[PDB]
Amino acid sequence: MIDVRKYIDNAALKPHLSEKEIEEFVLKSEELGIYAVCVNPYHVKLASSIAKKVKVCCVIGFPLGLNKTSVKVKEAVEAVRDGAQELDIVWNLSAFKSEKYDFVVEELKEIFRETPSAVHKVIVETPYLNEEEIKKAVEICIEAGADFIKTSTGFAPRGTTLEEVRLIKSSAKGRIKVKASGGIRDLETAISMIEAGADRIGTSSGISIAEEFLKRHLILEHHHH
Amino acid sequence: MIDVRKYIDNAALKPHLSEKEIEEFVLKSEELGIYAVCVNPYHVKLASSIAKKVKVCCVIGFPLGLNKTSVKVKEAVEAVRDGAQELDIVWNLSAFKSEKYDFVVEELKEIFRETPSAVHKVIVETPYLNEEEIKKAVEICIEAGADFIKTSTGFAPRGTTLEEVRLIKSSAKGRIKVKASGGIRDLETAISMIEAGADRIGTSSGISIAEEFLKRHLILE
Repeated sequence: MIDVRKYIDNAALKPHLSEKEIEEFVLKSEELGIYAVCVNPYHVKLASSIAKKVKVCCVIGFPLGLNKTSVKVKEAVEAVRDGAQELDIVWNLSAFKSEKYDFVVEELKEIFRETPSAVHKVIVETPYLNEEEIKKAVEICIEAGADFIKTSTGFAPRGTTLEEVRLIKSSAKGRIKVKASGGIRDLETAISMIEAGADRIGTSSGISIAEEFLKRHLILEHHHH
Repeated sequence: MIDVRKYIDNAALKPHLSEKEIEEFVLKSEELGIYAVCVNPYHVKLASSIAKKVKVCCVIGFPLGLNKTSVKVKEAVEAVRDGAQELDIVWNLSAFKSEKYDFVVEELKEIFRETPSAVHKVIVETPYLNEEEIKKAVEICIEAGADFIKTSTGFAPRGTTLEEVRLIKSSAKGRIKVKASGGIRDLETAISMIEAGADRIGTSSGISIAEEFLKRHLILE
């Protein structure tokens, strides 16, 4: 009976989307009581102008995370100046893979300190990580002082798994929140991810999921009868 | 075959690639005589530090093109300083779709002017455009003064087709060059794309293609 809407970060990140489409996307989400909307930097100002109660989240160095630190910082800074309340920042996976852990932590710390007012979520790209790397990823995000660790950008051949979220939840030990995203297109999946540890859910199907929840809540029993 | 290596922009853009792999990629491409390597901003310094004859290309605002103009500018400038000789810039498709053509042209013009020493290629993302939008795309790239109009980006449900290349070439009518990319995995395809009008080939399988070219040459003669 989980109110999934409050966990949803509805994403409208497709490049072919018009500004009008972004506007109505933000409106529908607000109407459905969805917690937040995730958009690309170009759409931050627009989203914040339309949004009333819905939080405005902006993707930084998305989706590849291979922009220079200075560029990620500028993008993070400008995102907040355009009205961003939350930042889903893609870390530098190549540096991580090259074992430049300090560089990864410092890039995140620098981006965070230049944007103290926003909630910081670090996308670590779990579909490219094995168990050990995920444990390291968690320690990196915690050392960086992130509020959340986001599993995936969606730009991968595999969606996030329940195993991945369960592991992150266990490794975290309550010192960081978890955002499950990537391949989540329905209510049952969103619910399972939350039950597995997710504190927030990333999806581009937030409207459909929110409606399916509404339908079930209106029709099926579960209250006090 | 008409030496396809001179047309190849070998791309190494997956984020899971370590810096050791990027180095090996650039080295291998160099040994095979590939025209250029295409990398993300972070890898430009590394790529240029090992590249001898291969040209260094950097993707800007890649692959979504929805970054602010200001950041795309900074990214482009930083790329040049790191050693980039060519820049493959993703235009703002949202703005395009919203009919903000002037915005789109102006963003590109601005990026180009801050990096006058680099070859400028505009990725228009053809898999998200119909025939009419492709023709408008061509007129935008020409108006912006780009050297090449690039088809895909690689992150799309479909690659480029011979029909798209033929279309772009005829619409261009010698006013801009064409770089075909997206789904080009082998020599046969690379050759057909060039025959269709491609002046450059964007591919992540450049090593395989160049090797196939050498093998055919050495085995046939």
